[PDB]
Amino acid sequence: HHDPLTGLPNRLLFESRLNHALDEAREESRPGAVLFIDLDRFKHINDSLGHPIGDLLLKAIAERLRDQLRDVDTVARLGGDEFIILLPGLHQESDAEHVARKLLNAFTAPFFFVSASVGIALFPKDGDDAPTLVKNADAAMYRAKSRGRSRIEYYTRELTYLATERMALETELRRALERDELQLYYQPKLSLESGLLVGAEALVRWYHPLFGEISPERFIPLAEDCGLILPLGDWVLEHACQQMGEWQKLHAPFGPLSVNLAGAQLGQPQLIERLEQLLEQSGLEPSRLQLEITESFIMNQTEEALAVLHGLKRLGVQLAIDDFGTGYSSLSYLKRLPLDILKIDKSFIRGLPDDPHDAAITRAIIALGRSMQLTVIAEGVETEGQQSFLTHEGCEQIQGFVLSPPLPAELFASKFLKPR
Amino acid sequence: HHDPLTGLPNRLLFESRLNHALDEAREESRPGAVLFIDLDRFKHINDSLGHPIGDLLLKAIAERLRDQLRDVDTVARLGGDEFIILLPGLHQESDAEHVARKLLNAFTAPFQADGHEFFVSASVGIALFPKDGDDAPTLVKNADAAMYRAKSRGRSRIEYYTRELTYLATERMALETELRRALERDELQLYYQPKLSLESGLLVGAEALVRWYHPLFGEISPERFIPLAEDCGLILPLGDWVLEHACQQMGEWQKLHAPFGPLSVNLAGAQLGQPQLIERLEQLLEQSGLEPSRLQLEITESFIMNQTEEALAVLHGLKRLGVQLAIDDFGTGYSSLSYLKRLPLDILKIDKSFIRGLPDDPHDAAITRAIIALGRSMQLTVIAEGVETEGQQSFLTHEGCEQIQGFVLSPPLPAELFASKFLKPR
Ligand SMILES: Nc1nc2c(ncn2[C@@H]2O[C@H](COP(=O)(O)OP(=O)(O)OP(=O)(O)O)[C@@H](O)[C@H]2O)c(=O)[nH]1
Ligand SMILES: Nc1nc2c(ncn2[C@@H]2O[C@H](COP(=O)(O)OP(=O)(O)OP(=O)(O)O)[C@@H](O)[C@H]2O)c(=O)[nH]1
Ligand SMILES: [Ca+2]
Ligand SMILES: [Ca+2]
Ligand SMILES: [Ca+2]
Ligand SMILES: [Ca+2]
Ligand SMILES: [Ca+2]
Repeated sequence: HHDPLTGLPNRLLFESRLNHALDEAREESRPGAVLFIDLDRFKHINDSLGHPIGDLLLKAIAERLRDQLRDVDTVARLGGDEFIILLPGLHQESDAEHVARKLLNAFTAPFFFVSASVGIALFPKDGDDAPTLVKNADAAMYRAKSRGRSRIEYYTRELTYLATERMALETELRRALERDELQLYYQPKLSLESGLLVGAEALVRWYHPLFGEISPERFIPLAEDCGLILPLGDWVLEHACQQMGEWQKLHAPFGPLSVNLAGAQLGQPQLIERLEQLLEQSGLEPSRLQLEITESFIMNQTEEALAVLHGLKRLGVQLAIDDFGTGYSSLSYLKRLPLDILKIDKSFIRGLPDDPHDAAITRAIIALGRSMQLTVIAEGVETEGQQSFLTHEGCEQIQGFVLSPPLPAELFASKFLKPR
Repeated sequence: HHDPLTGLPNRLLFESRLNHALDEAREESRPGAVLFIDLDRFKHINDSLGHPIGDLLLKAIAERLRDQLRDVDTVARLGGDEFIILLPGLHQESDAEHVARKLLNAFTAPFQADGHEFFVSASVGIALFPKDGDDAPTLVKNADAAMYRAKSRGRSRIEYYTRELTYLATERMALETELRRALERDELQLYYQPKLSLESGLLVGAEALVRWYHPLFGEISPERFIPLAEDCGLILPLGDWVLEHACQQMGEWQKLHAPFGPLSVNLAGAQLGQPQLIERLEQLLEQSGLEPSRLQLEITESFIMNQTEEALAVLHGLKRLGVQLAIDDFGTGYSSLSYLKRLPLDILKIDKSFIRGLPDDPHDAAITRAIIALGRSMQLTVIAEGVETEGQQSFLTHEGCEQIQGFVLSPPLPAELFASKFLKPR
């Protein structure tokens, strides 16, 4: 009746408790919460460290989850790396919030560091029976996966379908290449000192007849999830290289071409040798290619990236840290990284210049970047006012809608490139 | 001859069965084991659920351990929340390890008391015979020490005996009593370290640092006795003592000498958890006739970046009083630039690790140069800590570091000596 490994109640027992909780709810109009907790990227840990460590980490997390709740509450392992939590007898519906953060914050400390995404389903608001509530909380949890990770999300009518949609995309992504469904769009970069074009970024567009245009931000995670990141990443790299190689012949220089590089790709053994090859074929000087690695990966409290990163520098490729400013980071480790560029996350820029918090952190990032001799570029710049603000504050480069949204090669060349 | 409540054999009966086993062990030349099991944080269980439940829990625990062992094996209640176990016949010492874990995993599942089920844990010490002793008392003693070791190296764990374990266990107990006494007899002492400004060259304040000398043990370092306090629940009493005395002295100094900057005091993580902190702090200031502006509370980064929603609201409350807030040991590990701004900080203290390498080390320079730029941008009074050499102070000045603190200025001084060395008349 209890999970042997963790000693926690099983799915069955839980649903018995939830029923009593539901009776309690309708008898004494006292709302409740069902939280679904799934661990962030646990396979990589099982492979990286082996079951021995895994089975242990689960026991540890189990305990720490219990130590965060009251005796009235219930914590169960639902199977796999998934814990379902029952908060009955909430005085107010908003209480589930404070208890959610506690649970999420239990993971901030170490155990070996792991993370988890939480989905909240309130009752009876979001369901009046066990299967429905469990099903919804899960759907919420998936939305936390959808929106980055290591976060909590609430259930909303729509996001049950959004969850099953993402699942569908994973299988279709396998056919993406066979069908001519992948494209590269290009976005210009602007330096504020001068008024000149200083480079561009390649973005991956995936089209599907059922689901329409899929966004790059949502595309890569999917490719990672279904283990196609390598094959797809290679396709993206090569086509980026090809495009730059072509432009070098039919158009005047505008700087380097930028591309997102997934951690999984950084983990490959033949990457550096692969890139050499690709750069040679297109007749490209290595520095003409810029690889963007997202901060959250680099700052996973495990400096496994250094080794490879230096190789890429010895190759001559430019390295940029992407989506910087959010979450946790290490200043010590930030300097040890051979980076040329630091990209300011959109979130902080979208608020410029009105919001003082965003403005405050933008300055901090700007000043931090110059101290560590890194070129600072702001991404998501949407208004002339933001550009002006960033210009005074001494941001070096901008990228976003003020200049141009992503464009197809032809339109991009047509609009921004000159002859030579 | 049996524990009434649990139905388990008491220590007298256990002793005879241990003695008999020892006899067989000598002749037959066979190894054995005595295991000491002490429930983990069971006081909290009684506090939150009450004896009636705790008794049922003990009864439940006792019965589950019984099931985990052979017939030749015997489980006994030594007394309180402590159980003791004997493994008479072992093929080899390796076998004891195996049996120890069995008993651990028995605490994995929760235990059933009335309607509910609660999880309890335990620490386990192991003593082998005749390796670790050939008589009952020393085997129990040594097995107990290992339990205390398991108790100190963490919990819900197992530990084997080692020659040095007994002393460590007693010392830890002694230091507790001595701390408890010192705290209760005002036998701790505050030392004071000056802070200088590089922008001017005049005093900018001072830090109050807790010291503890004991003739029998000598100077007990804070690194040693603060965890002790945290472990045996004396940190709240300690922090309160530190605050009051830190205030008193400053107040007294407000009258006697002239204003020389504010006084900084470290605020342990748990002190922030105190619900009455703000109420209590205000009184402390009022009593000493100290403007809140005169007092600064230093809080370690590692803790503040681990903070919750309850912590940020308090930090505001502390500012509402007018006291200054400072982030201590800054830049070492992983932190959040986003969360750093939302804090109403006034001061930023650069960790001693980055400043002790100045200026020869290239990395430590880059980071120190970064932290200054960071603090400046956020409008935070940046201050170097642990400044030892002149070359280090030089560097910090050419790199725009506002304030400074360390041996280069002066080591922590006793009150009289401080007042006589850095303090001028009202
Ligand atoms: N060590 C251990 N691993 C388990 C256990 N149960 C499930 N897992 C692992 O948990 C992983 C589940 O991964 P998913 O939830 O599919 O995806 P993920 O790798 O966690 O990454 P996300 O998609 O971010 O959740 C699998 O690799 C399982 O082998 C267990 O009892 N012990
Ligand atoms: N209900 C009940 N409680 C008992 C009995 N005997 C001892 N206890 C409790 O067991 C607790 C023993 O606490 P300690 O061993 O001093 O420390 P702890 O709180 O267990 O924490 P540790 O440092 O991990 O041992 C006390 O709070 C006692 O009240 C008993 O017969 N019945
Ligand atoms: Ca998972
Ligand atoms: Ca899962
Ligand atoms: Ca990017
Ligand atoms: Ca105990
Ligand atoms: Ca300090």
